Amino acid sequence: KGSVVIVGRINLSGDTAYAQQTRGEEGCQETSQTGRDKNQVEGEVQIVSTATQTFLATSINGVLWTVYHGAGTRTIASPKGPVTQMYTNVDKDLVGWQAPQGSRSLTPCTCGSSDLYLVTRHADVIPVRRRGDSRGSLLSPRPISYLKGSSGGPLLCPAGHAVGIFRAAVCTRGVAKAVDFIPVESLETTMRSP
Ligand SMILES: C=C[C@@H]1C[C@]1(NC(=O)[C@@H]1C[C@@H](Oc2ncc(OC)c3ccc(Cl)cc23)CN1C(=O)[C@@H](NC(=O)OC(C)(C)C)C(C)(C)C)C(=O)NS(=O)(=O)C1CC1
Ligand SMILES: [Zn+2]
Repeated sequence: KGSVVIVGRINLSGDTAYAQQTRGEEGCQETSQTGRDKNQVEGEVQIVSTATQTFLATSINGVLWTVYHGAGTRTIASPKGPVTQMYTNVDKDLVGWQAPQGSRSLTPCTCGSSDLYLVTRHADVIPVRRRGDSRGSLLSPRPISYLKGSSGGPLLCPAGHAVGIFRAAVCTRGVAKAVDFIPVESLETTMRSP
């Protein structure tokens, strides 16, 4: 198992949502085997990779969360060496490490908002109608190809709180009609329990 490596970040703190790439696909492999990543971290959302796949990770409650079908059991690279996971729920498809220094956590939502926004690896923010605990409809249906590489990113309410973590797409003939996410309350349950 190599280490998960941060190769970029998305910021959600300004008047503008943007991505910024931090590591080429050559420093990634090196960082991955040694698990030592000296690069400074910033942002609420990290763009991360394993050997051939890239996806997202989201900071909430001082934990950097992502999807299990992404990270696996893997450590994540840090300035001090490889970081072992603090939380791992396979049934939930959930992984988390302690948030790296410089990673600002999103606050978990308490609004009850039904209007949501998905953040893509492209710092695109996409309108979503919450239809259940862990589902939301896309106002604009997008092709599946469009959403690939964005799992582990946040679903946000209109006040920019975290409602949950994008996990799977509900897809019909190559089109994404809706999204399934891990509710932010399941993250909190995961945090409280041995
Ligand atoms: C289009 C972009 C979507 C968000 C995306 N995620 C996916 O591809 C997910 C992965 C897999 O689901 C799950 N795996 C493991 C689990 O635990 C170990 C799960 C435990 C509970 C549940 Cl919910 C799902 C789980 C299948 N899947 C689908 O989305 C599938 N959809 C799906 O399963 O939808 C339903 C849930 C509605 C059936 C399908 C392939 C058919 C779209 C992604 O981008 N990943 S990635 O490319 O970044 C690269 C790894 C990081
Ligand atoms: Zn909210």
